[PDB]
Amino acid sequence: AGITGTWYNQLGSTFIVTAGADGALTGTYESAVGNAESRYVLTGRYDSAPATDGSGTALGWTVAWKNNYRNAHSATTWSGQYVGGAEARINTQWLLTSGTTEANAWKSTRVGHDTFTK
Amino acid sequence: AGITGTWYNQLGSTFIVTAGADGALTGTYESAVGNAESRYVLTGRYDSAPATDGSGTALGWTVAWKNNYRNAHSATTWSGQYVGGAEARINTQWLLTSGTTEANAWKSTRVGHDTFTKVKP
Amino acid sequence: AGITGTWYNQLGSTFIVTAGADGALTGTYESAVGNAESRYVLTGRYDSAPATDGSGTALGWTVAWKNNYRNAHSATTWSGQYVGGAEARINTQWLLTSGTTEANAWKSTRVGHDTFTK
Amino acid sequence: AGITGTWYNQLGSTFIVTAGADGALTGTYESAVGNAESRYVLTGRYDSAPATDGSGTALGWTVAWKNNYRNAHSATTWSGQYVGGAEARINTQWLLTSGTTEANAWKSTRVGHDTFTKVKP
Ligand SMILES: O=C(CCCC[C@@H]1SC[C@@H]2NC(=O)N[C@@H]21)Nc1ccc([N+](=O)[O-])cc1
Ligand SMILES: O=C(CCCC[C@@H]1SC[C@@H]2NC(=O)N[C@@H]21)Nc1ccc([N+](=O)[O-])cc1
Ligand SMILES: O=C(CCCC[C@@H]1SC[C@@H]2NC(=O)N[C@@H]21)Nc1ccc([N+](=O)[O-])cc1
Ligand SMILES: O=C(CCCC[C@@H]1SC[C@@H]2NC(=O)N[C@@H]21)Nc1ccc([N+](=O)[O-])cc1
Repeated sequence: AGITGTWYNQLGSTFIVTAGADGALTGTYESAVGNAESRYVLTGRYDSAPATDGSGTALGWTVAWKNNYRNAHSATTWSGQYVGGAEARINTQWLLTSGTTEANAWKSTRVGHDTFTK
Repeated sequence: AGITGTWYNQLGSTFIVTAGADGALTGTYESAVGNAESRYVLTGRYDSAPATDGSGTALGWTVAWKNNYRNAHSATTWSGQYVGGAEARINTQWLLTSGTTEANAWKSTRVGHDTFTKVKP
Repeated sequence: AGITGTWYNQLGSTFIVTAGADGALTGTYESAVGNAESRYVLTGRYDSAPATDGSGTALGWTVAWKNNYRNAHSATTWSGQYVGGAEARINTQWLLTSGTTEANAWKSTRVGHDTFTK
Repeated sequence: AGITGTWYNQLGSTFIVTAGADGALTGTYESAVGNAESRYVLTGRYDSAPATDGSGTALGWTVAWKNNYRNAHSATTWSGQYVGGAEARINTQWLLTSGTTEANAWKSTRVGHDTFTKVKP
């Protein structure tokens, strides 16, 4: 409900997900940069019973960059927390791993942080 | 994509996957360290159509540290590549984020790296 | 000159550094959160001859959390780029490693991203 | 703190340090991979007064990928702990950031992990 919705990060990406009962996140992702074309499938997990304190709700999803238009041969996992409020945000960090040959395995991962607004 | 199987990272945590022909991962995860105990559910995505050159297959998945045995208010995202051959290893980096308050948001994410293989206790 | 100065991140930390001729960064750091008390020494490296394009200047320093008031037994390395301008910023990401016993080695590192303003 | 020595990560890059009694590291770094060639300078900080329990000594250092041989417009920060014993290993994670334009800022940082030891070619 708080999490279930449609979001947007600073890069302009579109994040449409449904916060499951089981603690499942399901939806689609449309990236605004990189070799992304249109929506991609997306799946993750969230804390069904977050702290009662003020803590945010932890979560994280995974976009495998393959659909009918492009296959960038690589997945991104966003790990972060949701914070409800007057400024409902979803703050995260993410990991861009690329299939590569062991000789490039070292420069295989790209790292960063996306902040979503609703 | 020998991906569907039972793997083991160096912490000896068990990871059990099944890769659908669509690009989805499902299954469980049982850590050997941390506020964990028993199986936690896992949901992921992976490249159903990987490059045919040498390139390894890419993948990712999440485990919300909550189940019937415990709730650690946190989640981990594994991101890396499945690399096949004689010994099959799936190489990843990970982000473990615990839910927190403003004052702590800053130190909410821990970062690490896990290597998984088909055998070892 | 562009880099040499005194900065501030979103957490309120104070970053005072001098951009060396050699490509050396030197100065002090005063953190606003964690177990930091007062200034700590700091040392790093920067790109002496950055791209002529529009690219930012890459850099990165290291604060070892020990001074006369506290020793949090841990170092932080910030890796990022400087971007001059009307909104001169220094965007980075950092790694908080803690001395620990191999049994906690796994949860040894803490990750994040600081954005500095001048 | 056997820290001052000659180490080697699994990529077989050479790292040469000297730890001052103040908490500073100095020396060079010679990668075996990437837009690197020859020695690049390195500046770091480390715990001069480490915990006496078991805890490993923490450390960090930076290498701006520029010298007389090449300029890759990027820098790497290694962060981790020196862990002594029979075989001495210094365990780190790293952030390699290349300078870029707005449109690319988003993919400027690569992340990885390196393990260093006193011997191996
Ligand atoms: O494989 C990629 C696919 C597209 C990347 C989307 C990323 S997910 C993190 C960030 N947040 C967003 O909303 N969008 C970006 N593209 C790609 C891969 C490699 C290179 N490269 O230069 O190596 C360039 C683009
Ligand atoms: O309760 C959690 C979950 C347990 C973490 C297991 C980690 S997942 C990365 C690595 N790979 C594995 O197979 N096992 C380990 N962790 C947690 C929660 C809060 C805090 N905290 O500091 O507040 C620290 C850790
Ligand atoms: O060892 C630490 C020392 C202080 C941390 C300063 C960090 S550097 C990244 C970030 N940017 C800032 O400007 N300040 C913070 N503190 C510490 C260590 C462990 C825990 N812990 O709960 O485990 C709490 C505080
Ligand atoms: O030119 C650079 C520097 C070479 C990187 C060596 C890395 S440091 C982490 C690891 N540990 C080592 O000992 N060696 C490797 N890299 C660079 C610059 C630009 C891009 N780019 O994609 O634009 C990629 C890599």
